[PDB]
Amino acid sequence: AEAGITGTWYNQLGSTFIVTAGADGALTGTYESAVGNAESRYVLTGRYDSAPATDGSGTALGWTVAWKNNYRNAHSATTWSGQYVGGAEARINTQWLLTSGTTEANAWKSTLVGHDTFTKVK
Amino acid sequence: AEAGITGTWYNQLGSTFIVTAGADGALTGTYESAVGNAESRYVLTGRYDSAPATDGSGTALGWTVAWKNNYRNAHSATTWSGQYVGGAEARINTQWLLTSGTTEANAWKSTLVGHDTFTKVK
Amino acid sequence: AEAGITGTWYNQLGSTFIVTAGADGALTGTYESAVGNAESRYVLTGRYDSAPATDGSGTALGWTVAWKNNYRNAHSATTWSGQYVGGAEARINTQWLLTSGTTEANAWKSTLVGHDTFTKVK
Amino acid sequence: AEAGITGTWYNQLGSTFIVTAGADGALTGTYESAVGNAESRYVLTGRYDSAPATDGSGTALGWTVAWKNNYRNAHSATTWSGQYVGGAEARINTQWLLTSGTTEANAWKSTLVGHDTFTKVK
Ligand SMILES: O=C(O)CCCC[C@@H]1SC[C@@H]2NC(=O)N[C@@H]21
Ligand SMILES: O=C(O)CCCC[C@@H]1SC[C@@H]2NC(=O)N[C@@H]21
Ligand SMILES: O=C(O)CCCC[C@@H]1SC[C@@H]2NC(=O)N[C@@H]21
Ligand SMILES: O=C(O)CCCC[C@@H]1SC[C@@H]2NC(=O)N[C@@H]21
Repeated sequence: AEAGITGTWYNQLGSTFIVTAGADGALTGTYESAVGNAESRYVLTGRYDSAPATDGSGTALGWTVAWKNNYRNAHSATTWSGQYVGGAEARINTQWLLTSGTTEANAWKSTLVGHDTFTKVK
Repeated sequence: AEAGITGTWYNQLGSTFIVTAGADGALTGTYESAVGNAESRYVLTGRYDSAPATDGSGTALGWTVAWKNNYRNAHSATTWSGQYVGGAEARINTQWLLTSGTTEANAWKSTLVGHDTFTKVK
Repeated sequence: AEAGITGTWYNQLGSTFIVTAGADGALTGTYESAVGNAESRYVLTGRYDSAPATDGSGTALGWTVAWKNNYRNAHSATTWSGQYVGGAEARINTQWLLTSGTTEANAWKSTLVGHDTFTKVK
Repeated sequence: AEAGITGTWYNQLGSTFIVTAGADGALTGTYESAVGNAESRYVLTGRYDSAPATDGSGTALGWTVAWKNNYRNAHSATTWSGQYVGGAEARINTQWLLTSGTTEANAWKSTLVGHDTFTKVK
């Protein structure tokens, strides 16, 4: 939790996310996707468990990125749900949902699901 | 987008979420779950597309809730990814990921997936 | 389980699925999608719990459809995971994963997730 | 497709799956889980695209396992949706949904989601 999360993280696609974990469970930062209809940095906000279990369990967390910034607007938003595992080789393992705004007829195909693993080393 | 999202919403489980959508894509509010290891209100933060398509597409959005408040700490976080559809009968259709902090051995079973539909009427 | 599952079911998109649940947990039948790159009937195969709990729990089941038949080949496959709830108003509630064959570069966006509810009445 | 899929595969949890891919898109075999409420082998059935794209795209496939055999009955079923990528280092990348039979009140938490990567080497 807290201290260990703040920083720059890289995932397997080459995306970068910089976050600051605040004392009372808030996560704020920017995300830069190495793939998709995206360019530059996007604002992200989220929450994490600031009083995790004192056993070897991970710290649960999640964040959202709406893919609109001053350069592009992909009319979609991605939410990452996962846990932070600290130690020598810290990582954040997540599963994500990317929903695009669609008309009612295409709603059935509006959401993509995947998984990303973030490390402090890339 | 914006104006239409702010308010109190209810989903099919009986949970309540009150949010304020700010001018530049931010969502802030509280969530009260009618089920699970939860009690009272939890803080939520998210993002939405503040410049959605002008055709009949929904507005993409997402938010996160870390299930820790002054009464309980379920060491888990839920992220809702979906879209807002306005009109006579406005609704927010979503899919969610609920991840619990686990030890590495139980990580494979750390995440639940489901779907919630929110209406302004309950 | 068994007897109660065999038949024709319809979901909210208007798709039809006809299945036969065999004595030892097998499900065989055809699926006709009302949406997507599909035409006519596709072969489906799956499994279900043929000795479900005797309390009011649902019967877990799942099936797969590869979207290739004599008319079309969408190079994708959908798997539905859910449970059968019997009674006056029987239904099968499911969540599904639709994966398309992609090149390694586009693998991150290869899978769609959604949910379908099947009834014996349409 | 076809020839390349038949065989024994191992995933990162240490589970084993042996399948035979038949000429017209059928997959039959057994699965042995290294984790969960499981013991020994379970029957699996599925489908795959037997006429995949001739570019470097993966072959889409999916299969289901109902966790009931002669030793145990976990009243749950798992469906794996993914694609087969052949070559020197062949693998099947998947995302899965594990649904447990529950009472209507607990249905919201009936499904787990995860991802498994299978190799011919373990
Ligand atoms: O195409 C879009 O809608 C915008 C870019 C989406 C990028 C995705 S979301 C999950 C995955 N992980 C990343 O770092 N990028 C992709
Ligand atoms: O059990 C927990 O970890 C805390 C409560 C979780 C409640 C869930 S998250 C999705 C679903 N929708 C709701 O409104 N509540 C449940
Ligand atoms: O587009 C394709 O790849 C083939 C058709 C896919 C139809 C989907 S799978 C889930 C959803 N439920 C249905 O009945 N049809 C759509
Ligand atoms: O606990 C159960 O219901 C039976 C065992 C479930 C094992 C799961 S399903 C996905 C994951 N991959 C595996 O090989 N095993 C676990």
